[PDB]
Amino acid sequence: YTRVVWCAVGPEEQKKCQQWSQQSGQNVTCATASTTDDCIVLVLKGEADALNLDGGYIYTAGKCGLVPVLAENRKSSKHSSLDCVLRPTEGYLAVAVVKKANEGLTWNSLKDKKSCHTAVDRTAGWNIPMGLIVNQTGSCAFDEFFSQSCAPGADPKSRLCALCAGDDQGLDKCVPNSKEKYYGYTGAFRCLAEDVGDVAFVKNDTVWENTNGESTADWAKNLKREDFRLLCLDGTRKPVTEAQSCHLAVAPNHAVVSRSDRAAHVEQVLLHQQALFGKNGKNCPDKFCLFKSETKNLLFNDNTECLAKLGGRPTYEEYLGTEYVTAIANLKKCSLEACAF
Ligand SMILES: *[C@@H]1O[C@H](CO)[C@@H](O[C@@H]2O[C@H](CO)[C@@H](O[C@H]3O[C@H](CO)[C@@H](O[C@@H]4O[C@H](CO)[C@@H](O[C@H]5O[C@H](CO)[C@@H](O[C@@H]6O[C@H](CO)[C@@H](O)[C@H](O)[C@@H]6O)[C@H](O)[C@@H]5O)[C@H](O)[C@@H]4O)[C@H](O)[C@@H]3O)[C@H](O)[C@H]2NC(C)=O)[C@H](O)[C@H]1NC(C)=O
Ligand SMILES: *[C@@H]1O[C@H](CO)[C@@H](O[C@@H]2O[C@H](CO)[C@@H](O[C@@H]3O[C@H](CO[C@@H]4O[C@H](CO)[C@@H](O)[C@H](O)[C@@H]4O)[C@@H](O[C@H]4O[C@H](CO)[C@@H](O)[C@H](O)[C@@H]4O)[C@H](O)[C@@H]3O)[C@H](O)[C@H]2NC(C)=O)[C@H](O)[C@H]1NC(C)=O
Ligand SMILES: *[C@@H]1O[C@H](CO)[C@@H](O[C@@H]2O[C@H](CO)[C@@H](O)[C@H](O)[C@H]2NC(C)=O)[C@H](O)[C@H]1NC(C)=O
Ligand SMILES: O[C@@H]1[C@@H](O)[C@@H](O)CO[C@H]1O
Ligand SMILES: [Fe+3]
Ligand SMILES: [Zn+2]
Ligand SMILES: [Zn+2]
Repeated sequence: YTRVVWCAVGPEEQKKCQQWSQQSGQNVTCATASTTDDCIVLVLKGEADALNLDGGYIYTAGKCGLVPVLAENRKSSKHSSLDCVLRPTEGYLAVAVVKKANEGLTWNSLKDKKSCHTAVDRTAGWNIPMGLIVNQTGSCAFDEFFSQSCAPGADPKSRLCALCAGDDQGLDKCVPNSKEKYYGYTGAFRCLAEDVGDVAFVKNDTVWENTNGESTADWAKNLKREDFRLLCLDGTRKPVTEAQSCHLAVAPNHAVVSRSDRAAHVEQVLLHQQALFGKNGKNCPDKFCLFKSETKNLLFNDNTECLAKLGGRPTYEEYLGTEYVTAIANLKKCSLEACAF
């Protein structure tokens, strides 16, 4: 009843969900699916209540009647007078990142190069960069733009999956969950850091969080920001310190979605769950932290200060905004109004 079922994507999010479930005394329970779309279907059927989603999937879920409930808010210099839960969200910066040693690679010579995307259908990893490449290219042939990529969620036998590595045994190649070595903000950057790809479409925070000793993970231990460059749309290249003036787009924060008939209930539970296990919660550093998972962004991004109320009670188009929504529309013409499932 006042029990919420969360949908975890893949086995590592299951493992974090089961922990959260245990420490909450069954106030949150867990459902598991191999992909985000399956978790969305699980929520449509009423077999799960909520999951946190990237803007790209919020567009999918929203066509199917699902609604945003609460948004991730990270810590910010401006707007300091308001508390985190009531503070508006600033959204994040979609950037294209390259190795500095790879001289003369600019936005204008990205053709025939190797790319790393977070996952098909995500905002910074797919919709923004491919939306732009399609428009500039006046072609829908976005599968022939890069010579080879890792784009979790594309056909495993296509060039869009050629660069993906699967799990520790080489199984699940290209699956859009964390079992894939290069899934997600972190996998995509690792894909660039280890020189699999020439460019990685992630967000601004990903570079800061995985360089200059912020990670301690074996692949990122020795990464230095100076060794990276952002690609801007004017053909230029800039230090990772200038993301404010060299980004592809500002993306709407990931948000928790539920069925609208469940949203009031999912919201109450969550505000109390984060009072217990959020950034300053009664039981976080000591027993369990919702917003931690050693740089793996499981269920929530590791940099979430808190989950924020929305205000304006926005629909999914108001939440994502008219700019982003016409971009996904025009890109989706390539691949007719209805739920996908
Ligand atoms: C790309 O992503 C990266 C990574 O996410 C992001 O970098 C992070 O940004 C955070 C801030 O936005 C970083 O700061 C946090 O961590 C520092 C650790 O050093 C902490 O130290 C202080 O914290 C206090 C309390 O919040 C700050 O006090 C605030 O109040 C003062 C009042 O005077 C304000 O100061 C003013 O601010 C403006 C605007 O910047 C400035 O121009 C004025 O000159 C004036 O000084 C301001 O409100 C203060 O925040 C204090 O200032 C210190 O920061 C904090 O806890 C702080 O929150 C975080 O460390 C970064 N991550 C990493 C790993 O480096 C980039 O911002 C992002 N870039 C873009 C373009 O998006
Ligand atoms: C790839 O290419 C496609 C195709 O061009 C791009 O899609 C276009 O994006 C345009 C920009 O978002 C979009 O333009 C239209 O802009 C008008 C005006 O925008 C205004 O902003 C004002 C702020 O000062 C605000 O006050 C206004 O209210 C308004 O939002 C929008 O409104 C018009 O449409 C009405 C419909 O009847 C009309 O009556 C009114 O007079 C306005 O003309 C409109 O919503 C729209 O955003 C344009 O529509 C898109 N074009 C097509 C063919 O669909 C993608 O963005 C590119 N992709 C990427 C990733 O960049
Ligand atoms: C599980 O949920 C219950 C219900 O919200 C929580 O216990 C409630 O605590 C509040 C006051 O803190 C009471 O007003 C409710 O009556 C209690 N509910 C009932 C009927 O038991 C409990 O705190 C939650 N447990 C955890 C760890 O999150
Ligand atoms: O992605 C949009 C964009 O307007 C951003 O600046 C804030 O979040 C959303 O509204
Ligand atoms: Fe995202
Ligand atoms: Zn901008
Ligand atoms: Zn509205």
